[PDB]
Amino acid sequence: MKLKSFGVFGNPIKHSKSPLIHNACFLTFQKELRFLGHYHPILLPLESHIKSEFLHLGLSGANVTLPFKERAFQVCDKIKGIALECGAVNTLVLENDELVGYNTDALGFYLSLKQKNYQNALILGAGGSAKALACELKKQGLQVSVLNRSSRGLDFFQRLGCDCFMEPPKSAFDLIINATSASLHNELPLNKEVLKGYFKEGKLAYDLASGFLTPFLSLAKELKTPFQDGKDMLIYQAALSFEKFSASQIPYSKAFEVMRSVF
Ligand SMILES: O=C(O)C1=C[C@@H](O)[C@@H](O)[C@H](O)C1
Repeated sequence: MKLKSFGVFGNPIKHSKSPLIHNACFLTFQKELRFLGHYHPILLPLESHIKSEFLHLGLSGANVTLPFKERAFQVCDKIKGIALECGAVNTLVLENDELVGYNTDALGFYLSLKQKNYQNALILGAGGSAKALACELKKQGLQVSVLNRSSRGLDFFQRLGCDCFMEPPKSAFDLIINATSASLHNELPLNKEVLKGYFKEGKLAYDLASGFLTPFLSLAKELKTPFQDGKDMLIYQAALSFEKFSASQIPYSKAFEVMRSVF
């Protein structure tokens, strides 16, 4: 019984449903994998260092949550897969003593979306989530607009062909995505009257927070606009992460089955 250590770095961190669904899968596939994984939440001080901490804890793999996803992309030894276009890393694997960075948010988000027929999207936020979601939605051929408070990640989104606005675009969007940290603060990501304008005219309000009904989602619910929280995304990207942690031994669709059940 070789033991292998995993975790999720975040700040804040201990509401994470991730250790439960990953340890479920580490328990289930012990025999295929030929080790027992264990997965813990990890409070990472803002002023620490993801790579150094990873090496010091002896981890075989990690997930990375806000606000460290852009930092993870910068400090990895090597970036593979769609991560390269996301400028954000949410999955870390030790491969050949090199810290390798993946992004499973993009495809995780893709798989959570039950409908295809959205023309355009407004993304709120500019962290690693917004970055992966913009990259995924452009890929699908939506028009993507991005609105942050201030000047953050301008160049990244510009270079994808996103329209980066200063003020709220006066325009209808099918898909309104909250990828800010606002729900965490129990806050709306935008002035309320503005958001209501988007909601009266949009097709789906989408919040990355999972579990609790956020101010953003509850206002969409109040206006009767269809809404979706981050639960389905969370299960998909975890499954996809797990496929990485398994060094491609266990395909994400098998992980997803155990994970969705347990959740
Ligand atoms: O709440 C969590 O544990 C996570 C949320 C997302 O940011 C994911 O990208 C991350 O892998 C895990």
